[PDB]
Amino acid sequence: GPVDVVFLLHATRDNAHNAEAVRRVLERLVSALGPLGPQAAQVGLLTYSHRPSPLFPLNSSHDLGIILRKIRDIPYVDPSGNNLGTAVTTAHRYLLASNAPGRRQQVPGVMVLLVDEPLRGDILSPIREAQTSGLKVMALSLVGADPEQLRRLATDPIQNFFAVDNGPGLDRAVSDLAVALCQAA
Ligand SMILES: [Mg+2]
Ligand SMILES: [Mg+2]
Repeated sequence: GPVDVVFLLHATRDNAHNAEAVRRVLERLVSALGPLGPQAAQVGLLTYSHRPSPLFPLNSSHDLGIILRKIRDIPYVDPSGNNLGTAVTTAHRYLLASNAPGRRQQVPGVMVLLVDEPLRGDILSPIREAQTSGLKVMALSLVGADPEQLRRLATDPIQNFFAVDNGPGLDRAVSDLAVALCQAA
C-alpha cells in the first residue's frame, strides 16, 4: 500500500568520508518501499548537523532516477554537530505534518533516523511528539553510534537496528530495516 517516508541523515564535513556507504544504504531502503508514485510510495529527505536541512519533500519527484541523484548530491558541507532532536522536529513540522508538501492523508507516515555518533541534547521529546501525532519512527544506528540511546526512550518503543560493523553487521541491519519498511505500509 501507499506510504510517506522521510529519511533523516547526519551530514557534515566530519562524516563526509562515509557518504558513499550511506548512499548505498539509502538505495536499498528506497528500493524496499516499492514503486514510487502519487498512489504508491513517496520519499522525502532531511539532513542535520547542528542545524536541520530539509532537502526535498515527499512529492518532489516520483522519478527514481532523479531521487537517487538528489541523494547522490547530498551536501556534506556543514561544520561539526549532531543535533538529532531539532532534526526530528523540523522533519515533522515541515515534511511529515498533515499540511506538509506531498503528505497524503489516510496514508502511513514514517520517519527513518540514521545515526552515526553519540547523541547530545534531548531526542526524547521530539520523537515522542512525532509518535503521538501518528508517525512511525524507525532508527538505523551505524558504526560510531551509541546503540542504547534510541532504545532507552521511556513514549512507545522504536524499531531499532544497529550495525555492529561496516561489513556483514551493516548488511544485516539494513536488511532488517528494509523488511521493517515494507511492513510499515
Ligand atoms: Mg535526466
Ligand atoms: Mg559531527
